[PDB]
This record gives sequence, structure tokens and C-alpha cells, in this order.
Amino acid sequence: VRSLNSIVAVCQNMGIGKDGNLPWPPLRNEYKYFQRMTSTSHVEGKQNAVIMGKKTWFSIPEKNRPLKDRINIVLSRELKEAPKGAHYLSKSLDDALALLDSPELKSKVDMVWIVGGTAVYKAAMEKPINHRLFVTRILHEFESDTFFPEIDYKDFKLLTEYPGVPADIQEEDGIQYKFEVYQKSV
Ligand SMILES: NC(=O)c1ccc[n+]([C@@H]2O[C@H](COP(=O)([O-])OP(=O)(O)OC[C@H]3O[C@@H](n4cnc5c(N)ncnc54)[C@H](OP(=O)(O)O)[C@@H]3O)[C@@H](O)[C@H]2O)c1
Ligand SMILES: [Ca+2]
Repeated sequence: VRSLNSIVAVCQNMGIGKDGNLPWPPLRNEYKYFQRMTSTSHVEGKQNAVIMGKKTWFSIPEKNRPLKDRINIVLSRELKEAPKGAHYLSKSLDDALALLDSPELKSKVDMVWIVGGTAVYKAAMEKPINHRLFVTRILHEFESDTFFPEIDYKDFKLLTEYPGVPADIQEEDGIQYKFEVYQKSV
């Protein structure tokens, strides 16, 4: 494909989860940011595709699957068939990428978003393709048992500005956070 997009929220230690869920209680504004960023396509009659690992898919409340208005792709070396609600099942990132390039998908899909977990992010990170990483840095220490892979500061350059991403420190429910965008160019 042309380029990937990755979106994650991280607390101070780069933690992204705890016990199968997020490390922090719900932040409204963070949420809407995710829905908005992942769902919004810049082309009529096109839909965005989201890619995620098995543990992440299941983390989503059942009645809430699949993420409305996007093509849900789950990665798993173990599942035989796509979990109930997913659109496609794939064995590796590569398979996922290939599926996307296929005739039927080729045309129905706008942007591709990697929504985790660790291994998905990592895999996407290493592909020598154009890639933009949308990070929400939550300026607090919540205990996490899952972490964001290490990012290559030589490859991913932090943008100083980007359209429609507030640049100031935000706050909600007594917690502050900041939005950051890194860009990898091949
Ligand atoms: N903060 C955030 O932005 C954010 C975003 C997502 C998730 N989360 C949290 O992270 C946790 C889930 O993440 P996780 O890292 O533990 O799990 P995960 O990546 O969601 O699930 C991992 C599984 O998915 C399959 N998989 C993963 N990478 C794959 C690859 N490259 N090729 C094929 N299959 C692959 C494998 O399943 P098989 O064993 O079946 O092969 C692997 O066991 C939860 O706590 C969730 O709340 C946070
Ligand atoms: Ca397994």
C-alpha cells in the first residue's frame, strides 16, 4: 500500500494496557478522537480499514463490534475463521496488506489504520513504507502490563504541527495529555 497510519494512547512508561483493558478510566475526548480519526475517509464511497491483534478485538465490548463504518481486520496465527463480527482474518501483517491490495478491497478502502497491540504496531513500524504515527501522550503514571514498542527517533520525525491536531496540552478528568504526530518517510 501507499502508507500506514498508527494510532495509540500511552501513559508515561509507554504503557498501553493493563489486564486486557486500558490503564486509565475513560476520557471522553480521547475516545471521540479515536473514532473520528479512524472513521474519517477523504473520499466518497470509500471506507477506512483498521487492523488489530486478537487480544485487542476481544477487548471491544461485544455489542460494540465491529467498529462501525470501518473494515475490521483481525490478525491471528491461531483462529481458523474471522471472529464473529470481524470482516477479515489474516495470519500476518503481510497477508493483511496483500488482502487490502486485492481487487474487491483495493477500491472500497481509503486509509489503513493500525490500532494495536504491541506486535501489530511493531510489525507495521518496521515495514519500509510511508507511515504516520498519531500518539496521545497521557502525562500520568498508570500501571500497565503492556507497552508500546520502541520507536526509531531516526526514522520517525516528530511534526511540530499537523492539521486538526490541537498542539497545546489538553486536560480532562484532572489528567493532562498531548497529541503528537511522527512521520516516517521512505
Ligand atoms: N492504548 C492503546 O492505544 C491501545 C490500542 C490497542 C490495545 N490496547 C490494549 O492492549 C492490550 C491488547 O494488546 P496486546 O499487545 O496485548 O495484544 P494484541 O496485539 O491485541 O493481540 C495479540 C495476538 O494477536 C495476534 N497477532 C498479534 N500480532 C500479530 C502479527 N503480526 N501477525 C499475526 N498475528 C498477530 C496473535 O494472536 P494468536 O495467538 O491467535 O496468534 C497475538 O497473540 C489490551 O490491554 C488493550 O486494552 C491499547
Ligand atoms: Ca497465542
